[PDB]
Amino acid sequence: AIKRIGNHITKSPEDKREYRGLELANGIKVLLISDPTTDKSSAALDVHIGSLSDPPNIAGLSHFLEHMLFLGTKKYPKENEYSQFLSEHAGSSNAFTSGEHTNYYFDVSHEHLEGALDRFAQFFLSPLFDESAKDREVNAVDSEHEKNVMNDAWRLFQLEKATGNPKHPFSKFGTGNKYTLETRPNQEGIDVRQELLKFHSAYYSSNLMAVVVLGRESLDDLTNLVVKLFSEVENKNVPLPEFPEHPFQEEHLKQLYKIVPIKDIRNLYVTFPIPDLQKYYKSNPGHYLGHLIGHEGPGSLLSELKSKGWVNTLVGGQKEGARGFMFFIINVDLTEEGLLHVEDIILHMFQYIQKLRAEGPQEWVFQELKDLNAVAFRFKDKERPRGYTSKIAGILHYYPLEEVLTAEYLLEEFRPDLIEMVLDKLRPENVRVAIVSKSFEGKTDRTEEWYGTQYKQEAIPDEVIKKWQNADLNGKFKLPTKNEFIPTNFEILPLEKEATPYPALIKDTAMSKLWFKQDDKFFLPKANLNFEFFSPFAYVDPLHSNMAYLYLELLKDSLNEYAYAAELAGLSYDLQNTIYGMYLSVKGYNDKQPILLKKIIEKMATFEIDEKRFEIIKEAYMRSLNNFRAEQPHQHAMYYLRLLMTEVAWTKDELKEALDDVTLPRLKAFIPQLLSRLHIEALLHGNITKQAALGIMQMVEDTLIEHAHTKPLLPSQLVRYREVQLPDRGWFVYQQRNEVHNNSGIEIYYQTDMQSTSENMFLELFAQIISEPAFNTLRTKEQLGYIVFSGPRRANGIQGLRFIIQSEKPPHYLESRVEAFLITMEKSIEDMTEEAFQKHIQALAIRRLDKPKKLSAESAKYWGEIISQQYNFDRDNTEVAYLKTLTKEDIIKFYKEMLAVDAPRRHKVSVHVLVIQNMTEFKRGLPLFPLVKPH
Amino acid sequence: SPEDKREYRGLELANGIKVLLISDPTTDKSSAALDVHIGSLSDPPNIAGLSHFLEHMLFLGTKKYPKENEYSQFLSEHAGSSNAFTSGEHTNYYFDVSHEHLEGALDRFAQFFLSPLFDESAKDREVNAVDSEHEKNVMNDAWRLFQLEKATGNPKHPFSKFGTGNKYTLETRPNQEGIDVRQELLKFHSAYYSSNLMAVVVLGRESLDDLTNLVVKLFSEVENKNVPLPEFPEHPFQEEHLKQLYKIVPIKDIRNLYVTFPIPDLQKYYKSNPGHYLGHLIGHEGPGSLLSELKSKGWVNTLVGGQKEGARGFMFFIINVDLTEEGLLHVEDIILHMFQYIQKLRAEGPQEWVFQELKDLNAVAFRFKDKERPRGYTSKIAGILHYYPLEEVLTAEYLLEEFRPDLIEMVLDKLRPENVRVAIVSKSFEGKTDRTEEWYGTQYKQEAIPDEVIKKWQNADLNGKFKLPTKNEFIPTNFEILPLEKEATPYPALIKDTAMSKLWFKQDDKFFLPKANLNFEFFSPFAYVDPLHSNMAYLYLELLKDSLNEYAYAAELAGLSYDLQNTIYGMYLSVKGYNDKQPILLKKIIEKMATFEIDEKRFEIIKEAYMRSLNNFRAEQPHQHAMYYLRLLMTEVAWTKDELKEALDDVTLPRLKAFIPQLLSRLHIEALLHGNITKQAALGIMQMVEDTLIEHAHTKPLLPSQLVRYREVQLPDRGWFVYQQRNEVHNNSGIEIYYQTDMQSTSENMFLELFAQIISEPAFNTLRTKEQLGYIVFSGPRRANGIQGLRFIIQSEKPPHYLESRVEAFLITMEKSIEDMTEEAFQKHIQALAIRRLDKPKKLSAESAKYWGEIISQQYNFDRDNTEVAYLKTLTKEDIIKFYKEMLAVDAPRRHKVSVHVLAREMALPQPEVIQNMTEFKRGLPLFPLVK
Repeated sequence: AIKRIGNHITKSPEDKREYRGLELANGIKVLLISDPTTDKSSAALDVHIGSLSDPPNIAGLSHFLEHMLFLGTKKYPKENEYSQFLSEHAGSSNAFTSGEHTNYYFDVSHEHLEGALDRFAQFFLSPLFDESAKDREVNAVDSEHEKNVMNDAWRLFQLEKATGNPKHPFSKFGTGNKYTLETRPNQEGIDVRQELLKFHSAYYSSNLMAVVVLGRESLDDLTNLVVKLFSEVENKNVPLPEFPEHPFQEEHLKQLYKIVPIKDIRNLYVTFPIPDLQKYYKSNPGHYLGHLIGHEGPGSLLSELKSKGWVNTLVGGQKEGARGFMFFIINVDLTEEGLLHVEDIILHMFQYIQKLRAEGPQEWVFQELKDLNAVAFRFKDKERPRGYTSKIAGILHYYPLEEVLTAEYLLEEFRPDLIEMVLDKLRPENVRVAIVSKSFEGKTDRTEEWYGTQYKQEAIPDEVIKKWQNADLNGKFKLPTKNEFIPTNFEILPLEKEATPYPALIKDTAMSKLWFKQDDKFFLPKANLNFEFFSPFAYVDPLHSNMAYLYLELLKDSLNEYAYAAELAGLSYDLQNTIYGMYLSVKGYNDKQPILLKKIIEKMATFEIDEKRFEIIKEAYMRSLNNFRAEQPHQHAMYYLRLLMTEVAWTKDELKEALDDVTLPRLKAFIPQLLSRLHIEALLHGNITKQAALGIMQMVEDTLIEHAHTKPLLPSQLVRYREVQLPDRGWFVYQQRNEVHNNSGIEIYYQTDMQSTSENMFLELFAQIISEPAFNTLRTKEQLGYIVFSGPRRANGIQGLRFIIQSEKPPHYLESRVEAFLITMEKSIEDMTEEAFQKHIQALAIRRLDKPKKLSAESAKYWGEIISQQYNFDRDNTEVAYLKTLTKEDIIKFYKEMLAVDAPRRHKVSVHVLVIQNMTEFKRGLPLFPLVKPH
Repeated sequence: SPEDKREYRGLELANGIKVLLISDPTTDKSSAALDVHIGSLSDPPNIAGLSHFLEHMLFLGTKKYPKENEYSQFLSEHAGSSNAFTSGEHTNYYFDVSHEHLEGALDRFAQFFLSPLFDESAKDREVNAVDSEHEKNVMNDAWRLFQLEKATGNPKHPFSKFGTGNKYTLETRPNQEGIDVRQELLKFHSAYYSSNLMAVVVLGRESLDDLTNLVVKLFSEVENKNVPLPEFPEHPFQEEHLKQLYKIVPIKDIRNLYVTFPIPDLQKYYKSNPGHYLGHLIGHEGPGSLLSELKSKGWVNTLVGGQKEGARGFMFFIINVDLTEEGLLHVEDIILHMFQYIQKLRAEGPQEWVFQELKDLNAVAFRFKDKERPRGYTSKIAGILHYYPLEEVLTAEYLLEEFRPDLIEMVLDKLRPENVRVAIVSKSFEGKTDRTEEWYGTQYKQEAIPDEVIKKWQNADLNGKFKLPTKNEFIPTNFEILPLEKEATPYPALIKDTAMSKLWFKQDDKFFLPKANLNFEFFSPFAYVDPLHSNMAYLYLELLKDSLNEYAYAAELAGLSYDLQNTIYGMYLSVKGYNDKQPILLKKIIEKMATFEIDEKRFEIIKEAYMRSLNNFRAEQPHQHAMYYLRLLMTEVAWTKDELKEALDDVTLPRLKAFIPQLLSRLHIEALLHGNITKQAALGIMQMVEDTLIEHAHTKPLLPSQLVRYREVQLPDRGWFVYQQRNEVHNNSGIEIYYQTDMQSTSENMFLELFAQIISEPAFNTLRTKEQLGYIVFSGPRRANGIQGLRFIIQSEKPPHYLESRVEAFLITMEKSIEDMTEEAFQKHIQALAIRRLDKPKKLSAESAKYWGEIISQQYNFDRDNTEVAYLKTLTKEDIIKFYKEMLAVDAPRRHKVSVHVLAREMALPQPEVIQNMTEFKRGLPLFPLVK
C-alpha cells in the first residue's frame, strides 16, 4: 500500500514546523509532521470505533477491546524491558474510548519512535488474545467502571443515553461492568474472545483509522518508516453509517426531570435536537447563535436575569452526539429565587429568541467574529507536543488533511437559512427540561439502574408549554453594538536605535515617574502597561480602609459589563484593592490599548455609585469577615503575625464593628477627597516609540487633573510602613483559641536584618538547604500535620523565615519539634559534604536564572522591583555571581550568630492559635526599621 | 484682708510726716519707703525737672562716709534693691534690707536728713545721667505723646513744666545766669523735702515696737517749716484747645484715637469713685455693647477706657481706641458711636444694682487677696498714706462702700461735645504735621474738624442699638472650703478609668483656696495628617475663640479663665477659677466648639492673618531659624512654612465646615481635677462633659491602634551630621548643635542636666564674658519626643566652622575643667541644682501645671522629682566624666551628633555630612521607641 498525495499547505505565518499529509493505497489517513527544533517526538493512531457498537450482545466489549490492544497481550507485560524502555524515555501514554472514536496518545523523549512504531504495528498486524492476558484486563476494566460510577460528569452523560430511545442502541451502557463482561456471556454461551477475534479482523481493518507522527525526523524519513509498517494492514471495505435518524421519537419530548447528584450543585438543561449541517461548516451558524445567547453586553439575555438574580451565569453551546443526530443545550445557574421562578426563566429565554427572529440574521456581527477568528488563528498560542496528536487524529476522519488546521479557525461563507433553521429548532415543542438540585431528593422515586442518580422522569401534567408559545412577545433585549476596539495593526514597531537592556526613566516629573522599555527576545505587537496610583487617606482610618474597598469593589463591578467587549478583544483590565495604592493592569494589542486605558481612567476619576449596588456589596464584605472566624488556623496564624509586623494595622473584628455606621453619603464624599491628591507610577512595556509612550503618559495625567483635580503629593506624603524592631535577646509568645478546626496552629518567625543583595542570598540559600530535610522527616516521617511550611518571607523591605504548622499536637510540643529540627539542621549542614553544598547552591542558581517564557512574565519582574522601590532590574544577575562566591563556612556562621537558640542576635517571635496581653502596647514599645534606600 | 498680715499700725508725727508700721513675721525680707508731696509741677518755673534730679541726689547726701556709693555698697551687702522716682506732685523713695538689719538701714537714710551733701562732683555726673535718662525716654513712642499732652494745655500753667529734666535746663542755663545748682539743691531740700509732707512706711519682722521707737525719734530730726501742699484750682486748658482735632505722628506703627475731657476732682471726694464705674460700662463687652458694634463694623478690634490722672482741683477722662484701615476712614463715625453709647447710658440712668454687684465682687475679692510682693508694697502705701489712712484707702479704693447716684449722674453730665478735646494718632500722618515738641521731637498738627461737623456732633444725640449688660455671677457659691474627703491621696490617682475618659483627682489642702483648676485634652488623629489639615485646624480654633469671646468676658470679670490651644494631637481646653460658675462655664464652652457656625468675613480675616504669619517667618532671628529646623527632625513628620502657605490657599469655608464634625466624631479626653472640688462632684462634672459631647457630636472612643504619638529619628553611633540653610534677612549667622544621648530615664535625666548645670556657670564667663563672639549665647538641655539632647545656639557675624571649632574647644576645656574642679566644688554645684529642682509652687495653678505636663507626656509618676533629687545627690565627679566620654566626647563611639547651620546672608568642618533631601534622610534613619 504505497501512495502519497502531494500538496503545499499554508500554516500560521508565525509557526515554523513543516508538515505533509498523504493517503496510502489501503486508505489509512496519514499525516506527517516534522519539528526538528522540539526535542520531544510523538505519534498517534485513532480508530473511529466508539464504546457504542452495532452488536448489542454485551456492554463494554468494544471498550474491553481497546484495553486489550494496550495490554500488550502476555508478551509485552512479560518483557519488563518494554516498560523500562517507556520509563527510560519518560514516555507516558493515555488510552481512552469515546462514542465517536477510541483515541490514544503517546510520546518519546528523542528519536525513540522506531521501537514504539514496531510495538504499535504488532497489535494491528497480529493480536495474540492469550488466556493469561485476558485475566489481567478483565480486572482492569472492572476498576475503570468503579471510578466512572462516582463521576458526576459521566452520570449526566449516561442519563443522556437513558433519555435516548430505548429501542435505539444509543441507550446501551458504553462503560460496561465485570458482570456484563464475563458473568453474563458464560450463562448466555457467548464467547468474549471469539467476538474480539471477529471485531479486530474487520472493524479495525476498515478505513476508520488515522495515523499522525510529530517526529523531529525529516518528512522523507517519516514517510519511509510509517509507510512500510502500515502497508501490511488492508481494507475489508466495510461501510459504517453510524445512526441514520435521531433516536428520540418525540415520546420523551416536553418532559421535566429532577436529578440529585452525589455532589451539591444546581444546573438547568433544556434539550432541543438539531440537524447535522456538517457540510456548511464555513458559517458555523449554531455556535454563532450560542455566542449571542452567551453575550454579556447591552440588552443581553443574562443581563435581564442578573437584575432578577434568578440566573447568576448563562452559557449556550452546540452539543454533538452521533454524526446523524446533534442537539442544542442551554445551561442556566439556579438560585433560590430562580427555582421559584423556573417557568418565568424559560419564558425569558424564548423572549430573547423572539428578538433574534425580529432582527433576523445579521452579516456585520458574523464578519466581526470572522475578523476576531483570523487574528486568533494568525497568533497561534499554547502549542502542545502531547495531546495535539489526539485532537488532529479525530479531526482527520471528518476533515481533509490540508484543511484540518484552518477548519475551526476560519469562516468563509454566510448561511442565513441555516441560522433560520437552528432558530426554528429552538421552539417549546422540542424543549425538554432537566433540573439538578439537592433539595429534589425525597421527591424522586425513580433511580437510574447503571449509576445511583435519581430522576423522576415524571410527565408534567397540565403542561405549560402551550402558554409559552401563546404568550410569545418581542423582547426588550437589544442586539449588541459593534466592538469599539478591534486590532488592525499586526506590524511590530521597529526597535529604537538607542538600546536599553532594562527599563529607563525617559520622563521624570513631580506629578508622575515614567519607566519605559522596548520588546526584546519577543516579536509580538502585544504590549502591557501597569500604572500605580498612591493616596494617603486610604489607610488613614479603619473606616477609610473599609470605604476604599467598597468603592474599588463597586468600581470594577460597574465597569465589568462595559469591559466584556475588551475581554473578547483580548485586552485585560484588572482593578484590585491594595492598602498603599490602586493597581490598574492593562494588557493586549498595543494599537487598541490606549482607548480602553483612557475610558478606565475617566471612570476611575469620576464614579457614580447606586444605593442598591452599594447595599449588596456591603453585605458581601460583612459576610467575608464573618467567614474568617471559622477560617483555617494556619491562614489565621499567618494573618495574626502579619498584623503585628506592620506599624499600624486594623483588627478584622474592629473592621466589622465599624461597618455599622458606614453610609452611601460618606462614601460618595470620600471619592473626590481621595482622588484630589495622589501620585502616579508608570511601568510601560512592549514595542512602541519612546516619544509616543511619553505622550500616552501625558494624556493619562492630563485627564486625571481635568476630572479628579489630582495634584502632586508633597514630599514625606509617600512613606512606607516600618516593621517593629525585635528584642534580639528574647522569645515572646501569646495565645488565642480557634473554634472550628481540631488541629492546633503555632507560627514561629525569625526577623533577618534588612533587605540587601547578600542578605537576600543568605536567607534564600538557608531556606533551600533546610527544605529537602524538612520534607524528608518533619513533613513525612513525623507527619505531625499535613501543613508544614519552611519558606522565606519578604515584606516592608525586610526578610524573615516563617514556620506555619497546623497539627493535632500542643503548640509548645510543635515548637519543640521545630527547635529539634533547627539543631538537626546545624549538625546536618556540617555533616553535608562541600560538593553536596555546591550542588545545593547550583540548583538554587538554576532556579534563580530562569529566562522569561512570556512577554508578560518579563514585564512582571520589573514591576516587582519598582513597587518595592528597589528599582534593581538586574539584581538577580548580580546576585547569582555572588551565590557561587558564597561558601559553606559563612552559612554556618550566619545561623550560629543569628538564628541559633544561643545566638547573641536572636530574633525569635511566637504566635499561637489553639504573654502579649495588648498587641498595641507591645508594638508601641518596639522601635521602627527605616525604609531601604532606593537604588 | 485676712490673707494679708498686720499692716494696721500707723503714727502721724507733729511735723506732719506720715508713718505706717508693718510687722510681718512670715515675710523674710525687711523694707522701708519715703515719700514727699513735691513734684515737677511744683519745680521752679525756670528750672526743668529739678525734683527728679534731686531724688537721685538724696542717696549720696550722707556725710557718714566720703563715698557717694557708700549707701549703695551697704545695700549690696544686705542684697536689698533701692529705686526712687518723682511723680507729678510727689517724690517717692523705696528700699529693702536684711530681716534683722532694718534698724541699720533706717539709720543710714536718717544720715541724709542730718547732712545732705549734694556734692559738686556728684552734681556734675548727675546732670549728664538725668539728661541720658531723658534721651532714652525720647525713643519711647508712648513717652513722646505724654510729654506733648502736658505742654499743650498752657505754656503759663505749671502743667507744661518738664518732669524728667535735661542737663542744659538743669545746669547750663542756671550756671550762665550765675545761679549755683548745688546751692539750689540745698535750699530746695530744706524748703520742700525737709519742710513738710514726708511719708515714710517701714516693714519689719522682729517686732512692731522695735521699728516704732527708732522711727519717731529719728524722723523728728528735721524741723518742719509747715510748708503747704501745691494745689491747682482749675484744669490747665482755657477751652482754647476744646473742640480742636489733632493729628500726631507716632515713632511706632500704632493707630489710636484720644479725646480728653476736663472733669472735677471726684477722686478727691472718694465717695463713689464714679468715673471708673462709668468706664467699666463702656469697657464691658455684651449684647448691645460699644465694642460689639465696633467689631461688627470691623473698624475697631478693641478699646480701653479708664479715668486719667488728675491734680488736686481737676481730673481728666480719656479713651484709647485701636484703629483699622476701614476705621481710619470712618474715624468720625466711631466718635459718633461713642456719643451714642453715652446717650444710651443717659436713658438707662445711674443704677444701684450695677454698682452693688461691682461692690460685692470687690468686697469678697478684697477679703481674698492671695499675695503681696514685700518689695514695692511700702512705696505704693507711702503714696496713698498722705491722702488716706491705710484702712480707709484700702476699703474705699477696693469696694467703694459709700454710694452716690448723683456723682455718677454728674460725671455722665461732664462728658459732653463741648468738653471733648480731640487728637488722632496714625502712621499715615507723615508729612502732614508741622508743629514739633522741643523736648521729645514729637510731630503733631492742628486740623480743626469743620465747625459744621462739630455742629453735626451736637445736633446728633440719639442712642443707636445698645443693650444694658445682663447681671452675671460675680460671687463664689461657697466662700467656705468643702471638707477634705476621709480617704485622701497626696498625689492625684486614676479615680475613674473609662474607654473615652481618664480621670486624675487631688483636692488642694494646704492652700485652703476656694479656687480650683480643671484641665481637659481632646485627641484627634486627623489634625496632623496633612499640611492642609494642620492649617484648617488653626483657622477653626481662631474662629471659635473670636465667636465665644463675648460670653467669656463675663467669666474674666468674675476672675474665671478659659484657654483654647491647637495642639497637633488635638484641641486643648483648660478652666481655672472659682467653682461658682466653673461647671456652667465648662458646659457652654463645649457647646460652642462641638456645634459651631462660621462667619465668612471672620474666616477670611483669620485666614489672611495666618497667611501673614507664614510669610513673617522669612524675616526671623537666625538663631530662631536653627531651632525650627532642628524641631522638624525631632518631631519626624512635620510641614515647612512654604508647603503650609500653598495649603492655606487651598482651604475653603465649605471644606472647613465639613471637617469639623469629622474631627469631633471620635475623641479621647484626659482630665486633671485640682483645687477645692469634692471627688463625687468632680465625677459628676466628668460625666457632664462627656454627655454634652455625645449629644452634640456623638463622640466615640478611639481604638488603641488609632491612638498613637510621634517618634524621633535615631542618629548612628560615632556619627556627625550637618546641613546648611541661608537666612536672607539677617546679616549674622546662627548655629545650633544638638547632641542626643538616650531615651529619657531617671538616671539619664540627672546625668545630662548635671553636665548642663556644671558647664552653665563656666560657659557665661568663658564664652559670652571673655570670647564675646555674639550677644546670643545658650547652654541648656532640650526635651522632645521623650529624648534628652544638649543644644548650643550662638548667633554672630563670624565663620560657622570657626564658631563650631570654638564650641568643640570649649567642650575639651570643660573636660579639663571637670578634672580641675575639686570634689567639694562639684558637691556645691549639685546642691544648687537640687534646690532648683526642689522648688515648691507658691500658687495653685503652678503645681497643677506641673502635674499636667507629666500627663500629656504619658508619664504618670507625679512625684518623679523626689526620687530624681536623691539620685542627683549620689552623683560623683567620675560618673559625669563617664557620661561625657560615652556621648559628649568628640571621638565617643556611641556619640550621636546633629548640627543645624543657618548661614549669614553675605556668608572648614573636619567631617562633612551635608543633608541634600530631608525626606531621604528621614527614610534612611530609624525611629526611637515610644516611652512605656
